[PDB]
Amino acid sequence: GDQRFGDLVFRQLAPNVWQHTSYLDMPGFGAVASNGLIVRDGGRVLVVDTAWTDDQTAQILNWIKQEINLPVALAVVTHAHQDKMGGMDALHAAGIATYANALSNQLAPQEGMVAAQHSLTFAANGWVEPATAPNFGPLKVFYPGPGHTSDNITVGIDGTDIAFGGCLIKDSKAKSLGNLGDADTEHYAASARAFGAAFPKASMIVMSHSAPDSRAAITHTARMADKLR
Ligand SMILES: Cn1c(=O)cc(CP(=O)(O)O)c2ccc(C3CC3)cc21
Ligand SMILES: Cn1c(=O)cc(CP(=O)(O)O)c2ccc(C3CC3)cc21
Ligand SMILES: [Zn+2]
Ligand SMILES: [Zn+2]
Repeated sequence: GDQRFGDLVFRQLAPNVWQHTSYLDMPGFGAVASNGLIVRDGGRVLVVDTAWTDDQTAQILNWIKQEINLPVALAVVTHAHQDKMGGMDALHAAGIATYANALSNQLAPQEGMVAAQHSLTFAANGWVEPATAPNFGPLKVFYPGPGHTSDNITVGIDGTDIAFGGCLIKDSKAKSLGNLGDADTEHYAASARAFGAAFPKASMIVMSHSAPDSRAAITHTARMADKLR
């Protein structure tokens, strides 16, 4: 069920997992949805991605207060664009520890974003260096290589069938790869397939801008990227 809470929408995906959705008008595009995640890990909550704005991100924290009423231990942001990083100051005002790809933090200022407090680094095969992601509990963080951006990262939730490609993965009906502006058309297809191979148990693929999809979103994305090589 899609729970309306001020101008945002919350949908439960699993017993301990919810999707947050926020909207931003843009001319030529309409009121664009952006999704992130909320995970309960025992007596704390973990957030993946801000909303577009501080006010929206403050409303996510208000929804967590009312519907979960446990402290938010940390948030991880999946790339340095407004839809996933626009509410960083709201997280910092709430005393929430914040994490992003080192490259996301490096890009933040030129992208008009506020950097996270902590930088994630990755091994050669894409898995997060554990020292950089302390206390992440069931959040598994994977850098698939460059795609929608150079810095895009992905998350799976241990003990669920859920993984989140952020803006790397398009829905199975999408007509294009969308934002080519900061994209890596050469490496995109390999990056999409690497996400799939990182999270083989994830039957539910949470989309950046639409409803959850099947792993057909991953194949469709890879095939669309194969055309741009
Ligand atoms: C026009 N437009 C932007 O300038 C920025 C975004 C956010 P991202 O680049 O992270 O997808 C964005 C996201 C989705 C859409 C959809 C209506 C096509 C447009 C968007
Ligand atoms: C046409 N179009 C889409 O269908 C989907 C998106 C969002 P994403 O890059 O995450 O797929 C999208 C994002 C940005 C743009 C921007 C150039 C303004 C177009 C887009
Ligand atoms: Zn983006
Ligand atoms: Zn996007």
